[PDB]
Amino acid sequence: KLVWVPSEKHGFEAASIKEEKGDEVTVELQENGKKVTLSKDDIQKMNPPKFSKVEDMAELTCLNEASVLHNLRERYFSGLIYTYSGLFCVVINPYKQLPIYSEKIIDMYKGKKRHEMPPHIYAIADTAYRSMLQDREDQSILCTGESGAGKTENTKKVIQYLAVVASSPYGELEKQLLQANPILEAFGNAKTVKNDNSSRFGKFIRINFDVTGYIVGANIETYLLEKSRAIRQAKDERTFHIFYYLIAGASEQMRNDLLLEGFNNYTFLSNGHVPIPAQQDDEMFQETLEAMTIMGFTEEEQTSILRVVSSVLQLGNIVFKKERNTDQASMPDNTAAQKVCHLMGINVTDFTRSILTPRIKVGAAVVEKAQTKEQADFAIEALAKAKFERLFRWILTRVNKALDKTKRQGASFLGILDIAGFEIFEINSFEQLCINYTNEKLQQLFNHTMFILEQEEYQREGIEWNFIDFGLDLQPCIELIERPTNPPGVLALLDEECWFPKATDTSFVEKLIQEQGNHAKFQKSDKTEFCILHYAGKVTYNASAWLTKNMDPLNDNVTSLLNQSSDKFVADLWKDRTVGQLYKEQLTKLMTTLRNTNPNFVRCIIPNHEKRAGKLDAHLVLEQLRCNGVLEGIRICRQGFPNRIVFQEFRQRYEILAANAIPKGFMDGKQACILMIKALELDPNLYRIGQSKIFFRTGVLAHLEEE
Ligand SMILES: CN(C(=O)NCc1cccc(F)c1Cl)[C@H](COC(=O)Nc1cc2ccccc2cn1)C[C@@H](O)CO
Ligand SMILES: Nc1ncnc2c1ncn2[C@@H]1O[C@H](COP(=O)(O)OP(=O)(O)O)[C@@H](O)[C@H]1O
Ligand SMILES: [Mg+2]
Repeated sequence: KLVWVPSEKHGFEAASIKEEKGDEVTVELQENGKKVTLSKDDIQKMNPPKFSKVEDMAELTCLNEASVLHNLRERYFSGLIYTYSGLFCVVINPYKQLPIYSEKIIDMYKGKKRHEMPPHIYAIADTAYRSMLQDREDQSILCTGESGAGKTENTKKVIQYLAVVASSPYGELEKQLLQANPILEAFGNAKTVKNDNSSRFGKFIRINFDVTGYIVGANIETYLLEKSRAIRQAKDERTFHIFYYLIAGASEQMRNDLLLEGFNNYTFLSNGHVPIPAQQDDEMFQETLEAMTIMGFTEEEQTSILRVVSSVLQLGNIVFKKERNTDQASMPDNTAAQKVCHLMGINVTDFTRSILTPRIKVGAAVVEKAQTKEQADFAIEALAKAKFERLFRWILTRVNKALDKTKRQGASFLGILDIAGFEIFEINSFEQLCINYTNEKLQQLFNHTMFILEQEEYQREGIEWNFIDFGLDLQPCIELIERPTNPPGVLALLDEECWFPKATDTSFVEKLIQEQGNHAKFQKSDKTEFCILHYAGKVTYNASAWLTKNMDPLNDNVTSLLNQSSDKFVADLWKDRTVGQLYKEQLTKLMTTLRNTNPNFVRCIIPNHEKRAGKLDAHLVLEQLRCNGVLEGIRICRQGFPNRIVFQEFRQRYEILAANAIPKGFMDGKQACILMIKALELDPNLYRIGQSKIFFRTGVLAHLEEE
């Protein structure tokens, strides 16, 4: 008489019913005999043992959070990370290597229907691929989840799968495609508390095909590079990989050429050398040079890149003091400035004059004011950030030029999306507002997609669709952020506070409270703080330095020197309105791309916060299924007809417990079923007859596996 009950340890737990009393129930925990008294409302029905480790949970005959968790947990400990759940897929990071990604296995999935194999990322990629050919439509695979859940690893498996089955030992273009992420990760990833290879940018990879299905080219867009990581890092964390690769792996020749000087010598490396376990930075340096070489980067190109990486570190070694009894910046030591100008190809005394005494065009004459130590420090830091962002964008453009070399744009594409999930931190700033905004758009596309798929299924069968679009809940919160006028949203207000002469951050928070103080998803929280109610939680924002972040100011004098650098590469980097405005445009264009594809969702789940293999943290998993919408899904299909079965199938399964309903001889499938149902005296509120299937409530079909 086993049942599921809430457990503070395990999330849910097996228990046997021992006593009832109206709405009360007394139960016996199956693990330790302990007695527990609950409301009948807290009890969840258990599925029969024939569904153990079921590969598609839509097949479950009792849809509830407890039964879902159990199935995911059971498969996981048998080393089975992939599970289907009706209209989307779920993946629990194993935190160890599995024998499931070989060349053999790739060939086994070629051509297969999702349900003819065990669930795998390969099968999502293959089915998306066949649909591209068969329907002449563009496809997308979206990989989502917390830091460390496994989005980047699954993205890379879809690339390596496609480069194998849609090739035209690989061939030049596919060899280069498989090198793109190794290059981008060296420059865009960093060791973080949650992930030793954290993506500090979002990316969307477009792969282009023929009418025939042959890979013809590819293109990559990146989003939200964490520029500021180049300047300072939190406890236990590293900057981008490339800085440790170069310092640890440079030849003696290179060490000299690029004025390199070791781990403890760089203000921009906050924690000096910190190791990544099971990787050595010198070996990694070698993999990264090899990848750039396969990509077609000339030796001089590779060296110019590394010269820039080095100069970013040098900028950080400049020190400004003040003149006696003033605030005016002075540069008593000259050495850092000399080394960096050497690497940047400009003139150290013009560079100095630019930082300390900028000429400012101001109409009625040219003001040449001296800068405070605070001002010169900010300028140098803005410059190192801008310098590195430009370097990443340059590497991205040249990766793209090597990958779109054939000038053929193909017939179709398959896009792969790899962007950070919704996460709440101790501090939530402008960059988190943008990430959390992006996930409002993405989660809405998900609710909407499920909505359209359901509505079409109901339409083709008769029955009876009375829900409004599932994605509409997210609209008020989206509108609070992105609305131009009427009431202007957070972004628009920011953009306006920026053209205000004597505005502060807190000035902005106050105008916000004024115009959105009573918006449904707003809440006043400290004087730069405010809250927004997102799909997955209340988030506290701190608006400190947002005015500056929206504007992203640089010293235009030194910027001008670098535009005329005597080094051709640095010159190219510097070959040339708000940060909020620009990002909104980037996100508008991405959503437009996605809405015009057939999307496949891959929900990545992190098992624990300790990077451990074979340990599942129940409440951590449940919280993640909540952010995803997986639990809204269970609730919504609970209020519907979760079990749906074709006539022919209903016949040859329950003719056992209903043999005498159907007379001997041929009969139409709907006819036979109607008889089987009348022969069941089933309450007409618990089923619906469709064109090809019967639609059952939960868990009407469970009731029949016995009685
Ligand atoms: C019945 N169903 C299942 O797949 N049920 C298992 C299941 C559902 C949800 C979370 C889960 F974990 C699991 Cl095991 C298929 C279609 O039902 C949906 O999937 N809508 C849906 C709506 C949502 C609305 C908002 C947010 C998320 C949503 C997710 N999803 C259709 C099947 O008959 C065919 O395979
Ligand atoms: N399918 C997998 N097989 C083996 N290891 C994995 C798998 N998925 C994730 N990992 C491990 O977890 C780490 C973090 O995964 P990653 O995909 O980088 O996270 P994110 O979702 O933040 O991109 C990886 O470095 C890898 O060690
Ligand atoms: Mg990643």
